[PDB]
Amino acid sequence: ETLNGGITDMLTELANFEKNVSQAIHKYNAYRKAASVIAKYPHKIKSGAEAKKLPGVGTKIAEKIDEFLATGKLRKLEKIRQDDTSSSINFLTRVSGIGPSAARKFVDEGIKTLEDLRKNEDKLNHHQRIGLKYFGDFEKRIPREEMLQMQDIVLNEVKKVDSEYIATVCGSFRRGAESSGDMDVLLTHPSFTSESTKQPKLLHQVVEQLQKVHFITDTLSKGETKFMGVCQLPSKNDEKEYPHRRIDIRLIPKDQYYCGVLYFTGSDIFNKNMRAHALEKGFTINEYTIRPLGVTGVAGEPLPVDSEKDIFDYIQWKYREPKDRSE
DNA sequence: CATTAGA
DNA sequence: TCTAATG
Ligand SMILES: [K+]
Ligand SMILES: [K+]
Repeated sequence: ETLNGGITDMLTELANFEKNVSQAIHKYNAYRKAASVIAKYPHKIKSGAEAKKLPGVGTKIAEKIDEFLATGKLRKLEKIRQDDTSSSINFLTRVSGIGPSAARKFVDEGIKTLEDLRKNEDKLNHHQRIGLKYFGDFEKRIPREEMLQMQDIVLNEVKKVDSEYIATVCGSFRRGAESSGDMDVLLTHPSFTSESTKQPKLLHQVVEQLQKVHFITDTLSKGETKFMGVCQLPSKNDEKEYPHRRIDIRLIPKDQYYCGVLYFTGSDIFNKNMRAHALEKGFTINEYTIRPLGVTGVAGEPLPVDSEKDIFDYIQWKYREPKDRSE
């Protein structure tokens, strides 16, 4: 957590690189397990050699460890850090809709900047054009104070369209968080569960509402169960307009709501932790259900859930307010 | 880890 | 169809 920290940081820097700038999925996967294992190790690694006794720790890596232990640096790391191409990749990647593959290609063509990207909108797809368009706004945090005004509008049209819907704004927002990155709305309907052959409209209806009123301004991607867009709080009585925000709305079989909701509410650790416990408590949890364990090794059969509580009950735990679902 | 765009 | 990008 801190005794092996530099090594873990150097290492991830190393990996992240192979992965993006190069297409070394392997080296990349290598750096990570190592970074991973060196991270658990209970003592201060004093040399490659010592490191080396580890699993995943090759001669290539141990070598890196000495140079880093020896001198507080690493050339390779220094060289990469300097590398204009590699840097360019790292950058274009911040555009929404540009992932490594497009970054490389773009650089290849000589588009290494925001401005480059502009001159060439034509070389970009709708998602990328949008991500381009709101490069700033998308990088900006979402103050809870706004999170509350957005949730508010959302639940209102939801309800307007059909009173039968149930929406929940998940994430750190739901767990308290002073600010968030984007909003995550989990949606559901009774008239939609596991079997009941969809109702694509179910999703459409609402997206259409939100738009109708200018809450939704763009569409990054609209499917029949997952809509990914951009929204904006009505810019008041002037002098202050609001930054464009990313929003994701997703349909869900009413019979799977609470688990999904449970889950997406995190935290990553609270989850993992609760989950680890359901195992002891003779269960299995995951994004959609909760199944009882059968001694033979495994088992099936989804227990029925009507609330975040059912799940709790089941593993015989203390209901934890989202607020304190931190870990 | 599953859903969407796209070519 | 595959492959990329998001979350
Ligand atoms: K080893
Ligand atoms: K990106």
